[PDB]
Amino acid sequence: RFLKVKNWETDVVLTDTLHLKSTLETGCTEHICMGSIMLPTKDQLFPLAKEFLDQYYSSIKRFGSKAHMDRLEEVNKEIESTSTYQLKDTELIYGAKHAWRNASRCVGRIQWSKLQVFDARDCTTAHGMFNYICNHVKYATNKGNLRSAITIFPQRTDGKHDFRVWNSQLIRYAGYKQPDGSTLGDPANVQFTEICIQQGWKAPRGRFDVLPLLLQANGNDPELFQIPPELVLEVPIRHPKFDWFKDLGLKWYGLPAVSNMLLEIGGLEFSACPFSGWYMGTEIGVRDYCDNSRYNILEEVAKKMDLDMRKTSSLWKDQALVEINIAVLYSFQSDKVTIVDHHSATESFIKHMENEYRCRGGCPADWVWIVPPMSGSITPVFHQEMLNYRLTPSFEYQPDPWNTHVW
Amino acid sequence: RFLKVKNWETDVVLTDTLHLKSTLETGCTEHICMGSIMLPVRTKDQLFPLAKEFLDQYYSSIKRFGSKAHMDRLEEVNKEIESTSTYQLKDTELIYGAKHAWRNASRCVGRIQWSKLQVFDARDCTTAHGMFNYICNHVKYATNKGNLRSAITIFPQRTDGKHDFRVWNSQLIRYAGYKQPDGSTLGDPANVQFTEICIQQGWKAPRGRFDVLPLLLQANGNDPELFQIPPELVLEVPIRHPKFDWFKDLGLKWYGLPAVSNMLLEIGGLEFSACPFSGWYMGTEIGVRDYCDNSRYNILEEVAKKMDLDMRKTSSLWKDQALVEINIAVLYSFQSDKVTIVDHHSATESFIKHMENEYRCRGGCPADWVWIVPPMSGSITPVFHQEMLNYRLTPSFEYQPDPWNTHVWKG
Ligand code: HEM
Ligand code: HEM
Ligand SMILES: Fc1cccc(CCCNCc2ccnc(-n3ccnc3)n2)c1
Ligand SMILES: Fc1cccc(CCCNCc2ccnc(-n3ccnc3)n2)c1
Ligand SMILES: C[C@H](O)[C@H](O)[C@H]1CNc2nc(N)[nH]c(=O)c2N1
Ligand SMILES: C[C@H](O)[C@H](O)[C@H]1CNc2nc(N)[nH]c(=O)c2N1
Ligand SMILES: [Zn+2]
Repeated sequence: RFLKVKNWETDVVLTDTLHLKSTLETGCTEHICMGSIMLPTKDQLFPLAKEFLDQYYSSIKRFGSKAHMDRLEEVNKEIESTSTYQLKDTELIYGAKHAWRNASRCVGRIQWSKLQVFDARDCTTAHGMFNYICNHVKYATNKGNLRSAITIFPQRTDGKHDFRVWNSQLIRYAGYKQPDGSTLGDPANVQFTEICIQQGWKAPRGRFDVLPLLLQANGNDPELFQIPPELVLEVPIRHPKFDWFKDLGLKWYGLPAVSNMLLEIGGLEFSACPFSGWYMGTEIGVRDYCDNSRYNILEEVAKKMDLDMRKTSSLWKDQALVEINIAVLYSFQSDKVTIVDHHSATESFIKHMENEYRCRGGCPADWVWIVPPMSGSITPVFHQEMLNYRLTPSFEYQPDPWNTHVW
Repeated sequence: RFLKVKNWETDVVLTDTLHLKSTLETGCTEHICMGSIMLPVRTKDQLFPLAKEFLDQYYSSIKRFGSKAHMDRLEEVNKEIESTSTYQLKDTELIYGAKHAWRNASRCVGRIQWSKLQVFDARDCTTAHGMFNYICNHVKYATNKGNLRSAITIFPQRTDGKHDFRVWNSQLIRYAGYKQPDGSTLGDPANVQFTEICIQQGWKAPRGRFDVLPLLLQANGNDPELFQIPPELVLEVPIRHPKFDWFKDLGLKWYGLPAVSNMLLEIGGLEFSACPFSGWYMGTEIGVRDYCDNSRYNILEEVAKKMDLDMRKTSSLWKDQALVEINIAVLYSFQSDKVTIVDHHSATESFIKHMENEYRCRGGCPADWVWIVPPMSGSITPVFHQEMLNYRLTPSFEYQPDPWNTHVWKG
């Protein structure tokens, strides 16, 4: 019931008690750990509401107060008659920040409390959704000095009138499969691209074509909009030593913005709730560029560096990997766009973990996702034991809309 | 209940039925995953189920299940337990046992090799001098002049837990660490505690950076005793770099034989508290962990200095840059001296092939992702992208408290 976590590099030991408030289930049992699986009513709703308001009022040191009880009273009256309820602005802001505080896979949470929340609960059409999105984009980008943000569309009601952004990120490159057999652009988005096309996009069939938003308001069929090109800040990728690197033709976008998740606050589900912060270098250099089923550029880069590609034991992949990643960080920094390296970012998260241990009594964390996908054991998080559990409010995954949407 | 795992790079889906035979706990619940936590005298009562269980598997594997030979063996072990309270394994069962414990070891990336394991039965051993002699033969046979061979040596099982055989070293071969009065450490910081024990026990420490430690051996519950492995039996490799000539001048070497001496082998309820096993190194255990952990030799600084990297800001990735070089140097040194070693690309690829095979033949392969994924270049190895189920099968290797915490001193 009172669990310990040890850092094997510093012997610091922390006691986790927050896990005792674990609301949701893990996937794991005593018989089987699922630690590495990517994805494992009026009655229901009032307890969720109560648990949330309870934390809310606790956080502002008004727990058990007249104002606390009146709010419970009030939400309760509202569910009873209306079968749902609405969050006070303040509660919505606290909900969103805590959804982020609680994301056990996010290395960037030392930042959790400076989230800028944009309430779009008055939005009613896709055209409004488009407008709210562009403002989020522009506000967050901030000419390269990026700032965290979330934009929250109306909550689910009867599930026939959902708001959804069909893109998985606000900004992503398209993907086109050739007769030639291979793939042009991002193989991650091949399917979504086809939906853009079957829904009418005029794709320019290039390697780095920013996708159009496919927006769905109030259960309606989704509609297409291009993001003002001038709002999509991009970085050309150069190397500070290899002059030939620029010839590889590589750019990435500055603004990482997840748009397919579902935000759950005290029982309510915001199914369109795009959020954004800023990149840790490896996300692009290691994952986007080098994943075999992504841009997969390792072999091309290794060749330019003239490494012995005959045998895996030369570590040519490893050499190239490092250079690619130096070139990402370098390019963002030169163009003055916010980026964090995996050393600095994992070290922040260790400071953050202790804070949270000390102030909250814990910090749910998923080691499989927090350890960077290169140089693992030389970042501190590698030596850090982590307990993973599910707290609410939370961001959750949800099925891709082309499987659910009744046309 | 079927369970599916997915590879996110290739889209292969596998189906695990094996986890259905899992008995031991994991440390997780529906409300907590302890997947990144390093760590989680037996009655008649418990013992027969565990024996029966094991012997049904043994007999299945040899296609003799339900044979007269199967029945009689149950019969025999049965009587033996309630009369002597324990029992003795046949040779073939001990072998099968040892093999399966490796096969079941979810944190071992080397398991494609599980069926080629040389088992040495030291169950007739009775003294520490006998243990030393057994261990020497193991080192020499496994080393095989650099052409390394997997092996394990099995000392007698626990009885009342007052008579245990233990190897006090955590590995048969490892380097001394010496904390200095100024606060620094000479040699391997990981072994400072054990080193002090050895000194206290009578070892004259040379006090250099790469001093092979004396074996410290306990037989039959007795206080343990110091022996030096004959240096001629200890294969070592000097570390140099194919292109950097200043690399040799760092003074690095490592030993060739990775040999775990501190674990507990459980087979049909029997506990073998001394059971050193050895394979061959994946390059990263040395290049990444031993050399580059901050809590170990911690050489990144000095290596990056010599490559004259920009060390003023971590976003140079000078750490990552030195790290590749060191690992290249290790793989190159070993290969050049014809001492067996495997790089992490090659090791993880073989492991994926093993794991698929296991699903097809055995209906599963328990695997610990946190441990299987290498500690550099995680995502450019195919294991990163592999979903794994982790669960505990017997026979298995278990952890056990360090013997100096538990041993009753005789005097
Ligand atoms: C401030 C800079 C931020 C950094 C450096 C950062 C870093 C990361 C990283 C590296 C991951 C793993 C994602 C991957 O490998 O695809 C991640 C996941 C995540 N982050 Fe962040 N993050 C930041 C901001 C935010 C914000 C503003 C939110 C929400 C308001 C958020 C919520 C999450 C969630 C929910 C995940 C898990 C996503 C999933 O399961 O696919 N993060 N973060
Ligand atoms: C044949 C060559 C082998 C290779 C390349 C290999 C590779 C590895 C590696 C890299 C680890 C993680 C090491 C660490 O980080 O401490 C490991 C762990 C392990 N291996 Fe092997 N292994 C081999 C042979 C064996 C053998 C012969 C056995 C037993 C018969 C074995 C049983 C284990 C066990 C039980 C662990 C887990 C150790 C722990 O929990 O501390 N391996 N193996
Ligand atoms: F194919 C998949 C199915 C489900 C999850 C997956 C991994 C999530 C990848 N997206 C996470 C992501 C992407 C960009 N940016 C962020 N981000 C930005 C700030 N914090 C997180 N996060 C792949
Ligand atoms: F400080 C610690 C406490 C508990 C475990 C730890 C790491 C396990 C290190 N031993 C694993 C190891 C070492 C050498 N060789 C092998 N090996 C050989 C074959 N299979 C594994 N394994 C550190
Ligand atoms: C199978 C495994 O769960 C999967 O590859 C995970 C591993 N760790 C990860 N870690 C991060 N940060 N992001 C990811 O997408 C993944 N993928
Ligand atoms: C806390 C964490 O579990 C610990 O650092 C683990 C992580 N993965 C590992 N993986 C291997 N192979 N060996 C290790 O010692 C560790 N250490
Ligand atoms: Zn688990």
